[PDB]
Amino acid sequence: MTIPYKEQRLPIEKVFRDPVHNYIHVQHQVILDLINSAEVQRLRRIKQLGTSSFTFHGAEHSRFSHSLGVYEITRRICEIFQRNYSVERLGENGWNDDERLITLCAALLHDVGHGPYSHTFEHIFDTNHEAITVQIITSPETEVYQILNRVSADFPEKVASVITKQYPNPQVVQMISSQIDADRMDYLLRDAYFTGTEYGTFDLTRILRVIRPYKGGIAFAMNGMHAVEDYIVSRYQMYVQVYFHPVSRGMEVILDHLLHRAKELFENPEFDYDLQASLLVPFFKGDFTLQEYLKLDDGVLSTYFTQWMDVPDSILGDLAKRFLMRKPLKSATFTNEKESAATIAYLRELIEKVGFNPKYYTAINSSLPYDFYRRTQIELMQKDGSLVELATVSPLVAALAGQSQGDERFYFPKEMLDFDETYREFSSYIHNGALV
Ligand SMILES: [Cl-]
Ligand SMILES: [Zn+2]
Repeated sequence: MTIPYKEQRLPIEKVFRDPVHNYIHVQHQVILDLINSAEVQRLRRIKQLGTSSFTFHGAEHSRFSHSLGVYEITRRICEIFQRNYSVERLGENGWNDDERLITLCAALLHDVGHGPYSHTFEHIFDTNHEAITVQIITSPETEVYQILNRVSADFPEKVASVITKQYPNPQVVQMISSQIDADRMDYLLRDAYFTGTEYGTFDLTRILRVIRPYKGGIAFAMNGMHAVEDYIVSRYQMYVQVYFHPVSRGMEVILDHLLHRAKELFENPEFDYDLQASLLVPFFKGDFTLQEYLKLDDGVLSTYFTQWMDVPDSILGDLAKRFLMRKPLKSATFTNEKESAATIAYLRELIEKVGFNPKYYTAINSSLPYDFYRRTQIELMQKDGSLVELATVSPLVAALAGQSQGDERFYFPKEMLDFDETYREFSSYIHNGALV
């Protein structure tokens, strides 16, 4: 006729079953094609909770299922915006539905650049998922780009501009990235379910009941303050029980140390014949291609780690064992970085005498909460027209904003708390997961 690619609908609404949202609804051809693109399909083979998933049994949900979730919350929000908060009846403070497609695409593609065990992988190799996401969307060698380009020649650039917070419409940008966006709302609910963290679940329906657009972006009806508060508390709960949880952090250290060791053996003339990890080679060399990056996923790396147990290097072989047996390093807390630097260095010698290289079996670690402007880093609430920020009306949120925790952890093998005179000497400086 021809119906433009923008407006193409499915004969019948496609659906995806979901434990968090019940059903993911797909009705645009573009969205379906985006979902079926190699780039987005790759996310099925990548765990949302990287190393942290090994902390809770069964929490191996993929980044793909999270992406669909953000997409789903987003369309629920756009549907709410059109039915009762359009430009047609609110003017400048209204929502333009012509923005529906782009926000849906950005929602779904917001995490395409992640890669396996993203956070840890991101440190060892100089990669950046936010930039790769934008790269995937804007470079022609991608199925995502080819799909977007069919919407309009300038569409790939515009979708990318939403992700980088440069898109001219704030309502679109904040729906995908703010202090209370579709992205955050999804992973908090999704990670809460899979890890079984009961206190991590908040009521999404209440928040959706009060969500609203306005001139400068996205606001929430004043009366829904406590529903927003419940979201803040749930965010706090996920942070302490799941994200900054000690044993999940002990898992990141092991993976970090495993990859470090792998890279050092590779750069060394004769320390490891050939570790057979062809897909990691371009990364060890520091000369990687986009296509080479897209070939990587959790399954690919797990295969290599399993193979590294045979590698004639005690350190590498032992770390791969500890990673696959899902046993992280144990830890203890401390406040003084300089005053307790003597105690740390001392018990590091004790770890050597036993047979553990402190560079690989020890670590010092420390750590994003809600804090009003010092902007777009605040959630706003509408009274009778005007806008006020959350911490100004919520003593609870104001309390958690000023609460900053300088948590400092010291890692070591669990086997230190089990020729036995040294173990007795070591455990003497640790009482209830804290230094003495
Ligand atoms: Cl990770
Ligand atoms: Zn996300």
